[PDB]
Amino acid sequence: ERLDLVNERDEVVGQILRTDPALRWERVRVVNAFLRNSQGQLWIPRRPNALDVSVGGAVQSGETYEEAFRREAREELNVEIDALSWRPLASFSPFQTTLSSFMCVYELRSDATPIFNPNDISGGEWLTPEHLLARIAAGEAAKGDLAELVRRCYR
Repeated sequence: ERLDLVNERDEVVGQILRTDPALRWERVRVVNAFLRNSQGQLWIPRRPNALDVSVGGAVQSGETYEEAFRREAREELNVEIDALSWRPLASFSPFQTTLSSFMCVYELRSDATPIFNPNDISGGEWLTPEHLLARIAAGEAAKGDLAELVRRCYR
């Protein structure tokens, strides 16, 4: 429930409670990841009726980006990142883009559909970035940074 506070250089300068009313997302770190198969499709869950990244969540105080990634992947998708191929896709700053927080975006490789945790995900589907962006453009519900992450990370 506690998060690290970071400056413009993504350097830790303090801590804050996740539920603190003074919380500012541009002052904290999150992780986001996309699961992509050999068909070039991304597994997009519905989180729960809005489209979202395959795996995503805030980095806990004292935690590194990779550790947060491993944690969210297992709690949301029941996936062990160490059991699959993955890599840092990109890193972004909230002041250099229109993304909400400082973040590291990863890409997980797998052709298997995840045995996701139903508590936060109602279902998911393999979608091409083109079709996904089209739905967002149409007005279908989606996390605020999903479209930008897809565009910045994939062409």
